[PDB]
Amino acid sequence: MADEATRRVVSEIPVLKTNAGPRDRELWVQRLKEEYQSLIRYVENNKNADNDWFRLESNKEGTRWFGKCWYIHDLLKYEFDIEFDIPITYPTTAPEIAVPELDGKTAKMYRGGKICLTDHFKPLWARNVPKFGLAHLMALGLGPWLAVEIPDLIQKGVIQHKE
Repeated sequence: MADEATRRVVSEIPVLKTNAGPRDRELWVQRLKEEYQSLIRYVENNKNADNDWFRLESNKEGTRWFGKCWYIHDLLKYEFDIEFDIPITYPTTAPEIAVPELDGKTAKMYRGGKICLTDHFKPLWARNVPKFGLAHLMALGLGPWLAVEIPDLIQKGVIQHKE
């Protein structure tokens, strides 16, 4: 079940190849090309599915990422700023996405607004290293987190839509 669910979600996202993190020079440059190629294909697929739900940019070195995600609930669109640093031991270690506006607003999060994913995500990433990159982190991590947490917080009146 888990294998098929993963394949269904990521099958048209380009797979990554290079085992390199931020300190790895020419190999990191190559890994970043794979990350941008995989991200842009994922964005294009999302537009085609009427689900263009995020934008990301990075600093020059590709070690700090930041952007926006959108979530629709009862037809209202919510926007959240997101950010993350790339761990030195990336891509073996997954980055920790922060949604700073929601810091302290849900239990499924650490101090600083770092999202807390279920335990299934970590071994899933681990089993796939170095094939998964940032597109997969969005598709398999942030995406499903929002689909649980955002509805909950709206229902509890913690998140209100600005008019």
